[PDB]
Parts: sequence; C-alpha cells; structure tokens
Amino acid sequence: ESLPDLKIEKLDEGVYVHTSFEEVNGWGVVPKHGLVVLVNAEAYLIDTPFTAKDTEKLVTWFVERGYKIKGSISSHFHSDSTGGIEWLNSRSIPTYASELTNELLKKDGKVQATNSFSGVNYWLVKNKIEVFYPGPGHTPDNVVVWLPERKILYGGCFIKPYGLGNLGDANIEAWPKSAKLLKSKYGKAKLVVPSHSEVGDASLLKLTLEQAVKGLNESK
Amino acid sequence: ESLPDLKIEKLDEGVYVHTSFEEVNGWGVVPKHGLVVLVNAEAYLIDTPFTAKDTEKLVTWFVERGYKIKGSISSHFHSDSTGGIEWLNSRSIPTYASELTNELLKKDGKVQATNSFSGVNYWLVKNKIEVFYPGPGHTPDNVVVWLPERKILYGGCFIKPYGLGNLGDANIEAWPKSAKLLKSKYGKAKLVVPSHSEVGDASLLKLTLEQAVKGLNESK
Ligand SMILES: [Cl-]
Ligand SMILES: [Cl-]
Ligand SMILES: [Cl-]
Ligand SMILES: [Cl-]
Ligand code: NA
Ligand SMILES: [Zn+2]
Ligand SMILES: [Zn+2]
Ligand SMILES: [Zn+2]
Ligand SMILES: [Zn+2]
Repeated sequence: ESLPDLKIEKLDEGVYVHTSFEEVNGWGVVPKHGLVVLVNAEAYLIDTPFTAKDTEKLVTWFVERGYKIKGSISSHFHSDSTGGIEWLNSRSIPTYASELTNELLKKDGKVQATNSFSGVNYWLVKNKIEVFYPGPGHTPDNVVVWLPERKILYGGCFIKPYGLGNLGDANIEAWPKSAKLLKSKYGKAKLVVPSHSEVGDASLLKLTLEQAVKGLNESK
Repeated sequence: ESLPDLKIEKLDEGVYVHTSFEEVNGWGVVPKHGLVVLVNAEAYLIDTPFTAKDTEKLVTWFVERGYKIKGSISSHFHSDSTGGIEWLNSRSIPTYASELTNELLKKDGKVQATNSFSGVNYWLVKNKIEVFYPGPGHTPDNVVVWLPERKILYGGCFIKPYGLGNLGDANIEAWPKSAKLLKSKYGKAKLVVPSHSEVGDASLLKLTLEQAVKGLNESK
C-alpha cells in the first residue's frame, strides 16, 4: 500500500522508460526499468512491469495518447520482464519471448508468451527493434533489445554494473563470455538501459563484463 | 580493478549532483549522491565522495572553472558523507559537521570536521544553504540541507525510499517521528535528493516515512 507508482519518463523520441516496483528478494522495493518503444502509432513493450495492474496502466497511458499497443517483448523469464504477459494474453495483445524464455516460463508455472523467436537475432520490427542473444548470463535465456533507428540498448537484467545481483538462475561460468560478445557487437551504444540501475552508455558493457569475471573467481 | 568513476552533473542554477562509488560490505558497489552548491563564485560541498581521490577530483574540477571551494558540509558521520573531510582539512578547506556528527566521527576514530554546528537549523550561508536536523533516523546525527532560493532538499542517507538499508548505527524507534517532522517542515520541495536513489520529489518524504514506520513494527 506504499509501493511507489509506475513512472513513464520519456528517454528519447518514440522511446519511453517505464519504471515499476516490487519487493520479494529482500532488497525491499526493487525498481524495474523497461522501455516502451513507439513505431508510428504502434507501441512496443520492451519488458513488462511486475504486475498486471501496472501493465494496464502502462498500456492505457499509451493507448489513451493515441498509440495502439502492437506487442510485448520480454528479455528473460523473471517477472522483472514477464510480469505482464498474463494480462497481455487475456487482452490478446501479442507477447514475444525466446524459446528459451518460454521453456523457462513453463518450468516456472508461468503463462508463456504467445510468440517465440529463436536464434541470435529477432527483428521484432525490421530495422527498428532488434533482439540479440549474447548467450547465458543473468539467466540462461537473457536477451537484449537494440534500437537502430537510434543507438539505444536495453540490457535488461543482464547489465548488472554494481554487482550481478540475483544469481539463483544465473550461469556465471558463461556470463563473462556473453558479456564480451555484447560489448563487441554492441559498441556504438549511446544509451544502455539496465533493469535495476540508472541509464548509462557503452561502458556499462565494460562494467558488466568486469562484474561478470569477478564472480567467476569469487565463487571457485 | 575498476570502480565506476565520479560523475558531476548539472542539477540547477549553481547546484550539481556528484555521484561517487565504492564497494560497501555485502551491499556491493554502492553509488553516493552529494551536491555541489554555488554561491556567487564560491563552491560548497554538500556531502563529500567516499575517497580523497574523488574529493580532489570534485574540488579541482570546480576550482578549474573559476569557483573557490569555500567549504564542505557533511550530513552524517558515515563515510558516504565524511569520506572527504581529511583531504579537505589537509588543504585548509573548511569542513562543517554537527557536534553529533563530530562526536560520532571521533568515536569512529575518524578525523573530524574543523567546524562544528548545533541546533535544529544552521545557516551555513544565510538565506541560501540551510542545515536541518530532523532527529535520529538513518543515524543519530542526521542532517539534511535545504536550498531555499531553488526549493531543493538534500535528504542524504536519511531519505531511504526503497527500504532503510544500513541499520548498524540506525535508530528505528525514533526514525518515524524524525521523518514526520521532515515531511511537514519540508513541503514546498519538488527537488528531493536521496543518498543512494534517483532524484525525486516530495513523495520521497511520504515514502521514507512509510519505510520507517514499516521497519518500526517489522523490528518488534
Ligand atoms: Cl492469459
Ligand atoms: Cl526472451
Ligand atoms: Cl534465448
Ligand atoms: Cl545516477
Ligand atoms: Na536481459
Ligand atoms: Zn532477473
Ligand atoms: Zn531482476
Ligand atoms: Zn550512512
Ligand atoms: Zn549510506
């Protein structure tokens, strides 16, 4: 009853940052940055908020401003990213996730996205919104979303610059490699939006890569 | 190996947010917001970074652009506010802290501010930079800085909207009252400035109060 409200603060041109909040872990109120991303009048969720409620808030806000929600993408299985897939499905707004993410959802008892991509990249919107799979990291399934009609990267929960955070589902042997490949093909990054931090730049790749290796020897 | 670097961003007309970074215990790489505040061509540190390095960076930075560093104020005895007081003292830059902060630093074996103040209010710079003491909260000594002319409030480690965090030196019994006082005396603030969070508005007083009462009953 004192969960801070959803925030929808424009980050660039046809590119919003929705910030939502929840507890569980024992970190207290954890904030979750996701992007809304406009294509003409088509809105796109770049993850969901934690809850159905704040998804409907997010949708109505855009719906009410004369954009028509064309799809959801979730960047990994955690509700960080998937929290709103139930709602979207019950409104039969199309939801997207990788085969890996959908398999992890199934395992977790969590309604799956109604669409599956696979492979290294999905062009959710040709030329405009790209999904890229660096490999296992934060989770085994984590993917990121590239904005070519700008130079924005949604790292999601993968980018963890201050320390890797939740490790429960994490693949820490693999992460430093996955990170490396992200920093490589995703140089030329203006903005790099993490899940759980302030928005930065292409260093957050370096910073992540660094945090990644550190755990790799701090637990062997 | 690689801490994030200091950041010095423009917050308002003679008011900046320095962000500094350090690994804190099992809390990992924690970021720390303080203000630089310009009066005429005189510069004031509203807290300090963690280290001398980052303090010297912050200082020379400003001296570089023609502003003379007239003093530092430290909002509480922890290193997140006081980390710079020895560097400051060793350049004969005046450092300010409350008698309580100073007593707590001495306890802690930590070099004290060379200038001491007391009471509810203290006018560091008449009409321009106000110190307010809510009461025990985050720590027993516990001060915030009001900026009238701009209507800005540095809440420090006292604003903890997402959960209270370090309660090693905390006083959770008293904290609720303190925040109640702060909330009330410090409406007509849209620019609240937490220690460890995003900059926010007056609701941060609402939310801190909320977090504090909650940890008052969750701690019995
Ligand atoms: Cl559903
Ligand atoms: Cl996915
Ligand atoms: Cl995947
Ligand atoms: Cl920041
Ligand atoms: Na991700
Ligand atoms: Zn996650
Ligand atoms: Zn997460
Ligand atoms: Zn503190
Ligand atoms: Zn602190």
